[PDB]
Amino acid sequence: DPRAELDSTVLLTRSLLADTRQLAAQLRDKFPADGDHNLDSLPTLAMSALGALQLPGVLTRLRADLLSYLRHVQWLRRAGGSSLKTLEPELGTLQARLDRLLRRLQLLMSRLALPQDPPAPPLAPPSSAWGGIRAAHAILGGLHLTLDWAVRGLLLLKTRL
Repeated sequence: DPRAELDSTVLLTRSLLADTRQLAAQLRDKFPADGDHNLDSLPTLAMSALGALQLPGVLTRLRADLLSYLRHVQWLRRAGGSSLKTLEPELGTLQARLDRLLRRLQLLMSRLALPQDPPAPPLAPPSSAWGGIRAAHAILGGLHLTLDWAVRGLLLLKTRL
């Protein structure tokens, strides 16, 4: 019964993962990354949760992480220079799809009868065209890693219905 909703949500997540890779690939072709750009405003990458007791924490964390990515994607569209202007509408599509995914996750969380505010980031516009390019690498790369983790976690949830 709950497995159908979950399988839909795994599919959406895989598709969002592919969307995120494609976007990162396009950026990379335009401006290859010059290092591993830590954005302080981004969440720390979650440690890849075998048991049924660990999974609620994983969903809670996943949601918190994706909301942060959602704010950062918006920020990139708002504050991106002409250097990102050609990727902006794809980012817009990505943001719609992430919004959709998040709502699915929240539903899933209510169907499973789980429990569970104040946001500061990402905030200020990049110091230069290059700063924004650096942030885009970090945002899309972090989102990629988070979704790949998400896929695996939702698969383990499936085991425990």
